[PDB]
Amino acid sequence: STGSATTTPIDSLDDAYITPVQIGTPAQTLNLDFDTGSSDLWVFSSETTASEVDGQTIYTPSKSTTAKLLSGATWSISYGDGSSSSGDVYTDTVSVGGLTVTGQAVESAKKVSSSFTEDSTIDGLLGLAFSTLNTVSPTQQKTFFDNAKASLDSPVFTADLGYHAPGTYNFGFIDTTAYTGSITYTAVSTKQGFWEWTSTGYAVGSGTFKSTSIDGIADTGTTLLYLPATVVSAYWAQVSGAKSSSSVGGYVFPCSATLPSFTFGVGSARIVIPGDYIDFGPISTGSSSCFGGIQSSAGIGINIFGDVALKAAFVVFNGATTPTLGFASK
Repeated sequence: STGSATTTPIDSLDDAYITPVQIGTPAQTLNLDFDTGSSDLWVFSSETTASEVDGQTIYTPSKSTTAKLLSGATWSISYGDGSSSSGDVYTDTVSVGGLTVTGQAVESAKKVSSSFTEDSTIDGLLGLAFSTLNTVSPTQQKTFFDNAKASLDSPVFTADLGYHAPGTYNFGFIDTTAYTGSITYTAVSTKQGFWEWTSTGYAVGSGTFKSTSIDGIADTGTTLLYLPATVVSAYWAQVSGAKSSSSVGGYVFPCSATLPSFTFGVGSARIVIPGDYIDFGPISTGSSSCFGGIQSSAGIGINIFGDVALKAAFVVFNGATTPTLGFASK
C-alpha cells in the first residue's frame, strides 16, 4: 500500500503545515501537524475542556462506530516550545492520503496549553518520530508510520514541504519526479527516539564550505533551523545590522536586508536554503525589525533541522531495520 497527502502552510510565514487526516467511521477529517520530532497522534476532541477549544475541528469518538476506549491508558506530552497536552486514548481507524491503519491509538486531549488553543488551524499532531517516544501509559503505543510499515510497498515516508506553498507527505514510495539529481542517504541514530543524523558542515552565502560535524534532528514540527551558536553567529555576521536580542528571544535583522543563503552538508552533497526562506518577517506588526529563521540551539540541548531547512529539500525518512535519512535538492 501507499498514501499521498498534501500538506499546507497554516499562515503566510510557513509557521507550520497541516495535513488532512481521516479518523473514525464515518470519517471525521481533522487537520494535523505531522511532526517527525514526536511520537503521539493526539487530537482536539469532544473531551477537550471547552474553554481550551477556539475554532479547532474536534474528534468525537462517540460518533465513530470503530472507536474503542483504550481502557486505563493516559498520555501527557510537553514540547520543546513549552506547549503541552494530555488526555485519554481511543483506538480507531486512521487514514492519511488513502493509506489506512486500523487500531491506531488516537490520543484524545482533555487539556491543551494556550499555544494550541490560540492556533485555530491545527486540530492536533501526528507524530512520526520513533515509537519509543510515545507518551501513552501504561502501555506505550505505536505511531501511524510504525503501524502502517508492514503494509507499505517500501518502509519509508517522505516530506516535501513547500516554501509559501503546499507540499506533500508520501508513505510507502519515493516519488522520483519530486526531486532533482540524486538522493544522498546518511546514517540515523535512534538512541534519543528522533531522526538524528550528522550534517557534514555548512556555508554562508557564497562563502567557503566549513567541514564540521553537526549532530541534529530532522523535525518537521519545528519551524526554524537551530544550530550551534558559532554557526549562527557566522551566518548573521553577514547581515548588516543583525543582532541577537534577549528581549525578542533570538536574532533579528533589519527588514530592509537581503539575506544570504545557508548551505548544509549531507555527506558530500549540499542543500542550499535560499535567503528568503530565513526571513520570518516583522517581530510585531509594522516593525522594521524582522525575525531570523536561523537561531542558536545553545538553550535547547540539541540542534534542530526544522522546516526552514527541510523545505529546501526532498527528505526521505527510511524506516527500514537500519533507519536512514535521505536528502535531495528539488
